[PDB]
Amino acid sequence: GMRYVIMQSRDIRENLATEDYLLNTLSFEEPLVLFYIQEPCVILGRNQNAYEEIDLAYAREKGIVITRRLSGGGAVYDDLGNVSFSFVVQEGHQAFGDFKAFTKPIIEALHKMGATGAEISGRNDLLIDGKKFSGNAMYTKKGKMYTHGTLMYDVDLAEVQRVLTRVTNLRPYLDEKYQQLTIEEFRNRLLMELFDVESLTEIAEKEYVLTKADQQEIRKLVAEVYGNEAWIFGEAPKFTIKKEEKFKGGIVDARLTVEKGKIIELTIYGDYFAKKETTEIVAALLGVDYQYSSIWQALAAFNFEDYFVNITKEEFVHLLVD
Ligand SMILES: O=C(O)CCCC[C@@H]1CCSS1
Ligand SMILES: [Cl-]
Repeated sequence: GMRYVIMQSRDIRENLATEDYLLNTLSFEEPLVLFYIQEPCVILGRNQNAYEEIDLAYAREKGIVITRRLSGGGAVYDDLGNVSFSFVVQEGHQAFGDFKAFTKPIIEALHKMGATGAEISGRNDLLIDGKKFSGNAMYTKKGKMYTHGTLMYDVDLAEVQRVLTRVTNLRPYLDEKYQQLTIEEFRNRLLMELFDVESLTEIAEKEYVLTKADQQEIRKLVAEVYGNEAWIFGEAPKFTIKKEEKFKGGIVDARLTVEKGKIIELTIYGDYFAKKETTEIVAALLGVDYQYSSIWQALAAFNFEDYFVNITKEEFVHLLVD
């Protein structure tokens, strides 16, 4: 039943908007697989601090496009040596955070293309010979989700390290016949492995082609979100207290203003994954007494599996107040 979309743009902002738009107009009838390629860019996780993750002056110098995605996780640098994939599907009860199930077909395709021993590790990365060639993230909204990931074929690894504040390319591990492909050919071969065919003509009717009504709405998302300075960089947090810890589920970085024993301002940054927006947690804490019992009580009704995957409510409250 799956369909596919090959994005034509080389702009990360248009490609993310396309994914956003396709998730928001998905039918249960057909899940999608998306493939997209873009020019030098950095993509921030949903709750990351732009100013701490990127060397902005260097990105500015080199014309590296900065944006922010809807999924959690960390910062990624992409260039024309990367292809990104996305599985857009109806969310089953167990599905969110199950990177093993969602990356299985990519691993199997890569194994078939000669990259044997490729495996999932650190929960959301794909490794080969102990080295990361892919990071993955998930987003869900209203029972629909995507899992999207990078595949480093011929990324400039030096540039990755320079613009962000063990990794590897796939090319050396693939069979000889796949070792001198264009990034487009690499993408197309992956696609063919996923649908278990020899040529694209065997699945041309499974392509979904973006209409002009689609393109118009995507254009609006780029203006309002993915190219929007307010969305990308966010407002400066007002704070005198910073609490940062690494948990099983990633880093949480909390910035607080406390006055007369009450929380007046709170900003939460991190690279955790989440089904729901962190803004709801912040809204519940504003004006609350800055003490464990009062903070816990304010968050009593929240299911923390929804807000911070693999970080407990107790951990979070202790972070805020210890
Ligand atoms: O590994 C992480 O922590 C984040 C990975 C995010 C992958 C996204 C793919 C399409 S845009 S960036
Ligand atoms: Cl909980």
